[PDB]
Amino acid sequence: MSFDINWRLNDLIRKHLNSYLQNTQLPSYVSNLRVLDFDLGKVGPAITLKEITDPLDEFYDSIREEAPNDIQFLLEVEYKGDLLVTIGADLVLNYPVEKFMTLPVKLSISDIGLHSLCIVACLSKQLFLSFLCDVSDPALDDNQTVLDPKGPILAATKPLERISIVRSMKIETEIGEQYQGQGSVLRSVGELEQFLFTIFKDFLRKELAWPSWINL
Repeated sequence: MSFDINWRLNDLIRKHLNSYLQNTQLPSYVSNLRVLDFDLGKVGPAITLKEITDPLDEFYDSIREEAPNDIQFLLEVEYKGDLLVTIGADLVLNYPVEKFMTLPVKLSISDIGLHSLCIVACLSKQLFLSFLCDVSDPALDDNQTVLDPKGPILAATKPLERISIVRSMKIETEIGEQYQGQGSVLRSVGELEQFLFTIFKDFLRKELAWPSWINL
């Protein structure tokens, strides 16, 4: 019973991600970060229902502070969809001098691979969405439920020992003709690509990964 899903949101994600970026301290090699475009795409995840339970008490606890009869789905989610983020960056070349040059440059984050247990909780009628952990996370080996609150995943006491939710991700960069020869530029671009990779994964973890969640 592994029955699919396919599908303003894009603009909301764009402005939020933009805020995140504008609130990030930048290395010497990048002057400016901005989201040129965000696109969730046309292709969605393969969804398998794993279990269905009462919502986690942590949700109720959250509501009781600021924000009965309700429901929660434990889902296995397998994503190899067509999400695309296009980010504008001002690459700073420091090879000769400091701030020798600035190249407007555009990076493309694409081809996101994901295979993870998430949860979707209806609590009348706020909606909670959170990615718990990757499918092949070692904390699932001893063959016990994820929804165990005293268990490793939900307790979130050892974030280091968690497998990354994002399995794969592709970053490309568009630079000028003129710079494809110079190794210094290529190196700076590499550094920027790595930095943006870690930044984006960080953002996703802070927005979607348990104990964080998307609240509606």
